[PDB]
Amino acid sequence: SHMLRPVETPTREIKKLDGLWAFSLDRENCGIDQRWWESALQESRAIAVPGSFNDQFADADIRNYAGNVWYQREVFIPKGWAGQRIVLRFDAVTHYGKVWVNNQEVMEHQGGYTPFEADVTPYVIAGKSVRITVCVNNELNWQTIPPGMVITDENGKKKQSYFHDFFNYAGIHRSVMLYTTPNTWVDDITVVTHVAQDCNHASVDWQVVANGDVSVELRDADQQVVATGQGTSGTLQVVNPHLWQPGEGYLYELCVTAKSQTECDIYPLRVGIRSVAVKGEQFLINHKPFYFTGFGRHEDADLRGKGFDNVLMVHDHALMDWIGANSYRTSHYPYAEEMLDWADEHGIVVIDETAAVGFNLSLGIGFEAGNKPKELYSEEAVNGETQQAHLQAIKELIARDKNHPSVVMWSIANEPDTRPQGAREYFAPLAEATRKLDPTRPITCVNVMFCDAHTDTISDLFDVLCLNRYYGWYVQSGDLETAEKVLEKELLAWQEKLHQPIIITEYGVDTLAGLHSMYTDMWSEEYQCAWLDMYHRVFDRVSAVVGEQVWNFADFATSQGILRVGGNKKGIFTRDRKPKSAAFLLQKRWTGMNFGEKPQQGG
Amino acid sequence: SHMLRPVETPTREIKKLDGLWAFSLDRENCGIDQRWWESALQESRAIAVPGSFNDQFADADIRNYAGNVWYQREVFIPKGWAGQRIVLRFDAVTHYGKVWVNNQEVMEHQGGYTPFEADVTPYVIAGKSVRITVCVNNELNWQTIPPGMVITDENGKKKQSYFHDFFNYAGIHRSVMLYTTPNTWVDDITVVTHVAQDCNHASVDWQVVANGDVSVELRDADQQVVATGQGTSGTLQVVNPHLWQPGEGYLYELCVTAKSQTECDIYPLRVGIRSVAVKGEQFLINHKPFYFTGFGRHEDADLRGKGFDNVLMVHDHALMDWIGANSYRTSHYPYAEEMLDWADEHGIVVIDETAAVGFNLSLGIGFEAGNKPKELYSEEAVNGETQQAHLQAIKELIARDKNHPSVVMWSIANEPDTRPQGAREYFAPLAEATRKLDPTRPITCVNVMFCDAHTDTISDLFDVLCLNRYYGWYVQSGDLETAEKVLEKELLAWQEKLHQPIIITEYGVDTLAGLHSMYTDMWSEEYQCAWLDMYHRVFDRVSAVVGEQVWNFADFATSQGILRVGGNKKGIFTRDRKPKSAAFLLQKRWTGMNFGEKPQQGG
Ligand SMILES: COc1cccc(NC(=S)N(CCO)Cc2cc3cc(C)c(C)cc3[nH]c2=O)c1
Ligand SMILES: COc1cccc(NC(=S)N(CCO)Cc2cc3cc(C)c(C)cc3[nH]c2=O)c1
Repeated sequence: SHMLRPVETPTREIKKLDGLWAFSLDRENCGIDQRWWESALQESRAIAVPGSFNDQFADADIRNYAGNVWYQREVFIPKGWAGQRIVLRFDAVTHYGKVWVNNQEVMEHQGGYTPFEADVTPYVIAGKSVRITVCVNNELNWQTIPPGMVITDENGKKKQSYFHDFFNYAGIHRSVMLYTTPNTWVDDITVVTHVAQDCNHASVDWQVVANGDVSVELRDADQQVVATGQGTSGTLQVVNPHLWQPGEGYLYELCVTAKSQTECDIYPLRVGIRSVAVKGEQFLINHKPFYFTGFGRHEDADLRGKGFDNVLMVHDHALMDWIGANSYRTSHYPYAEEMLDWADEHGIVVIDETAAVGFNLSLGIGFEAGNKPKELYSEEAVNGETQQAHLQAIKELIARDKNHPSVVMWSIANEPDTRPQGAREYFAPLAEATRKLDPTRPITCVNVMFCDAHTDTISDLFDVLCLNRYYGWYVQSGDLETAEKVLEKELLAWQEKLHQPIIITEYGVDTLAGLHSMYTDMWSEEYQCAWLDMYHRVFDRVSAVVGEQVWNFADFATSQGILRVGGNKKGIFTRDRKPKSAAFLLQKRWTGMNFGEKPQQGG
Repeated sequence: SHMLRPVETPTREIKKLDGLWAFSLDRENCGIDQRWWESALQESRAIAVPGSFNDQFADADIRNYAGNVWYQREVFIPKGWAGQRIVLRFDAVTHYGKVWVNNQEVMEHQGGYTPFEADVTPYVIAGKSVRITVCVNNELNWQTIPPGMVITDENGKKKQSYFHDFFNYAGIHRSVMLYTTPNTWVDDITVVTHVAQDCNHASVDWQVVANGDVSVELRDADQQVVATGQGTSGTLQVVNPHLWQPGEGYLYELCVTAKSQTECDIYPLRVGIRSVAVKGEQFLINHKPFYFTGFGRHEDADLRGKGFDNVLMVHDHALMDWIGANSYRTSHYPYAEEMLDWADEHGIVVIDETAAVGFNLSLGIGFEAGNKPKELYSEEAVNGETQQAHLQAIKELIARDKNHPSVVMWSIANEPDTRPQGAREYFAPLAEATRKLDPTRPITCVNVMFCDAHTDTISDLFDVLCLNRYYGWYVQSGDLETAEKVLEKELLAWQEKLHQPIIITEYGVDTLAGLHSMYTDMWSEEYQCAWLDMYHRVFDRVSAVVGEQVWNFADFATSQGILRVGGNKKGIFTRDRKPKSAAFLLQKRWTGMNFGEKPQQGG
């Protein structure tokens, strides 16, 4: 369906993020049968929203729980909301939600990183209290967007396994809200900026609408009406403009009016005049040779999970700004939109990514019981549904982020195994369909190191080359000397194979803060520094390398294992954001360069 | 008396350092009355020598023990030792030892950092076993060289307090040995190298001798006899030579022969042709403008105490060599001679220091019960004995180290309070007497920051200016900005006051390895780096500054207190010798310079 980011004019919101809700586990899965949502959850306790449920209670049994949990809370609908449109919206519900307003089932959602909403006017009465009950599921299976497998034990209980690193946080991770609309209402919008050698340029509106006529007006930074359009379906305004750029990120505001003889609906959609596409081995934003810096990130932090948080947000960006990141990627799931609004506002370049992670079964590291399906693409394991579920996941992200100028690229998935058979048959359609959803931006699929330049059957189908590489770490462990060869050899081997522009979307080594070594070896701070030094030395000797993003901005939490010391320790910063000695090395390189500019194959 | 470093030709040793001795505490102090040394200590256990007794057992009760402890062990005297001179030697016994060979009291010593020996021939029989019993005392009082105070509690037990930082380790910290001499024997030697504008030069022998005639011969590096002298009392040989220098440290060997008609005694005394003295604001070794780098060190390490250790020794020097130290100081006590032999051999410059530390009562940091004597120099507190005990401590160090070329300076004490009254009356005699013991080297007394350039009543009496300064740390805590002013202001204020050459013998900040901060504040690694940066920026803007030695090479152990987090954390390295991020900053500065060379008031 249609997603529009709420803002506040002929519409206003009660955020329900007001944190404390009633909470409970349903270890018997008797909750739907016993119709829990008709009265107050019993045996509950306070929980905060937004945040993951897992770590709020310091309890392993809750942390590793799998199945359904219940959220409940009450809330007076504002008196002024008349006969108006009342709309309940969740920015995310991690993995799956079902919603009961008093007794009315109003909503259902699968996907954990994108919004869903419903018109609730008929079971609500403005000026009165209404119960809100949410049922939340955190289970993953094969047609799910990260896939996974729930093993039920003989003894009654579930237990989740899956194929990615990062830990399976679940819950209401983002803002909920009740919001208000006129019965005339904008409900969809799309916008495209074309650029021309940097002198002048044009933007297209298209806009689905609740019944009404659209006056479309584009405003200055200073609110001077410099673009006007008529029509409820389409326009193009060719004004000679001020562009969205990386150092600075200028933005226009396109108000959107939908009219009836009774009503009016007014919408400001921030807009960045920017063009994105690839030319040969170059990446082009406003027809310029960019160079990417920054990291893969996660939504992870002590206590809250992947739960959204303003302070955290403000601090991390301060940190990225300081250290010279111009860009980052939404590692392995759609992030809360606020990050993107900030990126636009601040001109930060974003490779936007779907939750399609862990399609891979070789990854890995198993001393344990094998199964585990034999064929990756099978009706058993990655199947028809799964391509369809996956398709739907790509719609939504694009539905949400097409209008965010900061997004210069889409990412279809991260590290799928492309050595098994259906791997090109699975990936070709979605690659086509992606561009049929948005042809304004290039599209990639992020590449695991064992589908290497001679074995990977999928890369031509995409526009840019996104590599995750560990050459001294998982292989050649500890050996910078031979690691540098393999890496360059393999970067050159990609350059000729595909003659595409190359970005390393993951390069990094586990490092324990405070571990220091005169022998400069694995897990030491010094080693991280030497290893990043080297990867760097090597992108300076390759023309096709136009992007660099460090494995992890900060240490995050993982599934429990032998290869993870209390989590992934590959952060430049610790989880509480204290900088490892490598923050200061990246500091120099990233602020020493010219903005958006590769070195002189040296410096 | 006379000290000569054993080496092995007409003399040979059984080191008795063979570690495991029998050990016990004497909590009743009934040990001498009950004549423990007549039979095997009872209720004993194995202990290793050399090492401190305190930490070998992981026991707090033994670690904090005060009083007498007993060492005992047996050892066959070598058959070949005939009617020869048999000589028992201890390189150190920390604080005080008394020694019983079977029942014969052979020895007594107060001082913990210098050798003492005795002729044991008459109570020993070559080819047989003999008991060795040592009584060791670790108590400090006012006439002791570090001074201190033992409070006996009402309940029966002692408890030591004292006035220095470093922890009161005690025990047999260095090699013991039985050694052999002919009845003709060299027993004393002294040597002085004069240098002349770098073309040619002369060395004086003087030598006390067991009865016999001395042939004195100086050899090449390659054992070619290039200097010869006759006389059992004095010579000078003027040969045109190859000098002892800091980068490289060349050495000659002067054999020493003492003759009888029955016997011959042969002694090689390594000799470095080098001149040391001050000229104006310059420090001169072989008439050159030196610049000092390196640290204050301690004899401290996990498990062993201040006990000597070859591996430790080899590793630390590797570390100093790597990081650019050309020099160091024997912080607050005479070190094991092996360090000095190594320094000569490797050309490393050494400010040699006595155990005279803690003369100061203002230092400090007391929330607790005051007393504590009112007048520092009094018959109560630092008194006539104390100047005499102190005098004796200076003899011995000079007795031991006069022949070590690596020692370019003597240090009389460290951080005494010179604001109370007797402070110039106490210090003037020893300053005079020092030069009457060795006029070949300059002499200093190390200066605490609160006897500052306007208040310190003692500095003219010495040759070089040795300052310990903490300007952002103990005062101006955390404030590099104002700390830099005070420091420079106070360095200039010294330069004019005395127009002597200045060395900072202590500059450093407590730093926890692994503590990282974006705010670059106290106890963080980054702070240490900024603070050392700054002290440095400031010696580059002062002409009189010709020496820099970092507070601590590595973290050491201290007395328990509120200001010490498991010890002094001011090491560039942790106690297990892992480098803090500041090892790499000092690295650059120390190897970036020209050898022995201050920068161009810049670089
Ligand atoms: C199931 O969730 C978990 C749990 C714990 C660890 C991981 N590891 C992950 S995601 N990575 C991917 C790094 O981008 C490490 C990894 C690399 C790897 C490389 C090669 C060349 C081979 C042959 C096998 C490999 N196996 C691996 O596991 C995943
Ligand atoms: C008794 O054994 C201990 C136990 C614990 C700590 C110490 N501290 C020592 S030796 N230092 C000397 C540093 O070279 C720190 C120290 C500095 C200081 C400076 C000023 C200006 C004043 C007024 C008072 C001060 N007091 C101090 O204690 C000694």
